[PDB]
Amino acid sequence: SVQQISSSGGDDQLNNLYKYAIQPMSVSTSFQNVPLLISSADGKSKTTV
Amino acid sequence: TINLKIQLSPRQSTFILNIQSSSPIFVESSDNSLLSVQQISSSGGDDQLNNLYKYAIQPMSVSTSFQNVPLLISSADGKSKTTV
Amino acid sequence: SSGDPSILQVDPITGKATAIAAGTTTINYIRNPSSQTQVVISIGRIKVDFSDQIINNSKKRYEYNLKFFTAGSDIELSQDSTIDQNIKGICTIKESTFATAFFEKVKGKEQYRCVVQPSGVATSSIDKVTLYVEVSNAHKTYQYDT
Amino acid sequence: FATAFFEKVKGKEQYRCVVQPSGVATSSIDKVTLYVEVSNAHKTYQYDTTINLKIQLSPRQSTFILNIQSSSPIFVESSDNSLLSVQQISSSGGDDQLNNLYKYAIQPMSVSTSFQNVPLLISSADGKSKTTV
Repeated sequence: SVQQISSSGGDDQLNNLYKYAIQPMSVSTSFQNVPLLISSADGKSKTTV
Repeated sequence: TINLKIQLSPRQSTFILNIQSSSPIFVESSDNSLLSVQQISSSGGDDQLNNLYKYAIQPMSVSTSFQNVPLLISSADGKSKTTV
Repeated sequence: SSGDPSILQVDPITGKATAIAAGTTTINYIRNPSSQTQVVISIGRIKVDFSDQIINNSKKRYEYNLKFFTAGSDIELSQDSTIDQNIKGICTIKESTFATAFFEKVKGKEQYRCVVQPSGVATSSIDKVTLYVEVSNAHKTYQYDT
Repeated sequence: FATAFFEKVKGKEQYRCVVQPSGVATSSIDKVTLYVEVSNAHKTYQYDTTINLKIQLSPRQSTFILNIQSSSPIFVESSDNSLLSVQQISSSGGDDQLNNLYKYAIQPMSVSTSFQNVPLLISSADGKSKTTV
């Protein structure tokens, strides 16, 4: 599970700081090395976590 | 004793740059004949408690379209420098 | 000796040879037991290797490894310590002032690289950080780029 | 393209320029202007003058692309047009042209006839610079 966190404090927004919560979709199923993806909105710059 | 991108248009001719810092921030245009830059005075104390510096950014004439003119930004320390 | 001194001139004593022309020839050991090696002279490709580097910090150097290949056959050149491939080159950034670059030979090898160093933090006015690389021989009798 | 120096011939009132080149002359050198000053040992006068002076192909790789860089036009030929095809690649992208980079496709004239060490020729349009591949 992946969700964007809404920065309701303006101080976070002035830092240009995007935030995402990252979770297991069930607490009954252990897993390893699943790739989270990250991309810029022009489709160019990318990273895998 | 001594002390030691943005876009604008004919529908949106002003932008507001917000910047957070625990120390004073200078903001400049490299060209003050195509561009206008002014600090906004935060008359509400709520803005001041957020350490939030504010600058209005404008075209110097509505007859002269331009592109990619560098706004400069820097701390009073002189090293935390940025370009927009 | 050389089988063709106009393709490949050699010192009869200290074995040092210089690649003069593109072609194929031999170097021969005249003393008994006598011997030979064929030699072939050809750059026609560059590869840059990224090695998982992305330009996210101005207080880092981004150091990108070069590999060089023949004309027509795309065979990588011998990275051996009895050779100097005599490769000069120029690395720069194009379209963007966000970084500078240079060309570097890894001291004590036939291994070569680009080094890139940023000027600031990326504004959303930057479309690309276009790397450019030339390579040439010591005399510039040719150039090749990417 | 060259360096020069002044020399007095050891044991005579005979004097010379000696010139020594740095490289091969490119098609970008109209002249090699020699300059000569002479004076007495005290320089109570000076007087001077200026005077002019491999590729491999296979059933998995039947085309090679030869790139060549030059500030002047380049002819490229096979010594044998019955074993080999040679064609200039037209650079329809603009960025290619700014690099002075000539491109030639190089191919076997048939996929039924193996061959070895056929000389491709390369020359500058002034006929001075030549190379063989």
